[PDB]
Amino acid sequence: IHHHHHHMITFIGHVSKDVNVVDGKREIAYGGGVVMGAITSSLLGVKTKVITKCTREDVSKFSFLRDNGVEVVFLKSPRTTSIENRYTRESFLISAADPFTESDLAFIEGEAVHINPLWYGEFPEDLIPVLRRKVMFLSADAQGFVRVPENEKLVYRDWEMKEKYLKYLDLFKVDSREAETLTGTNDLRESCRIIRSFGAKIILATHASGVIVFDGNFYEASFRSWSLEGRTGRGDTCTAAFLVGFVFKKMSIEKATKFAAAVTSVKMRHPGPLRREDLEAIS
Repeated sequence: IHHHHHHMITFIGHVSKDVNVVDGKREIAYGGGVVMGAITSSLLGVKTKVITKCTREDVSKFSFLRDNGVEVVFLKSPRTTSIENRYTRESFLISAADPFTESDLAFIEGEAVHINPLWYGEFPEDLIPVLRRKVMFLSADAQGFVRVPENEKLVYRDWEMKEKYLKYLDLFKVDSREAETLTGTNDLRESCRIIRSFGAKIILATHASGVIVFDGNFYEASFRSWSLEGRTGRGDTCTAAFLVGFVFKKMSIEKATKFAAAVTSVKMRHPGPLRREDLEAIS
């Protein structure tokens, strides 16, 4: 049964009960960055596994993954992560599932692993070198290292030990807010230069209209959505599509960048994750 499939990806991250509150009204969604990413890679034709944590009670509320062929390991936790977005936007970590540990890493499978955390502390930075030993292609999302809970409010703080750990990642993903926090500039291109100087050999940077990938040179592609509703999940969709194109389909870095943008645009035509009905529109 296990470790017969190198041609696969594992995402590690907490699923989440997300609560959006817009001028009074509460709206509950089940997701967390891993859900969006894993559905994307699966639908794109890469066998996908997720390692997450939540309560036993909440397992069924995240059945969408398994109802789509994604293998999920729901590790035990007395709490489920829950984030309240109060809308400029403030986010609050109402509840936090337990952090990942070294023994949780035993469940990884495949040639690639994406560290996809929601808050700083979820995936301890000292597990990065450990995971590096086990996996051929290792990527992470900056959100897990710069979004720090301070009395439940999630605030952007620099990743103090970034220069110790960035060298162990084949790819590091940042959005616009995270990039300035790490670099001190809003020039996203210069942020890529700086972050590369801290040790990241490939950087994928998303902004509101597109993606910029940097390996010493820049590769850019734009994307579009139909409506506001379509934009949520943009970053995770783009990251996963890039990993599929680059690692699994063996596209050049340029073609993978364009592929990632195209996948993100087709998904942004509607709310929620990429659908089977969308795949036709990618090319």
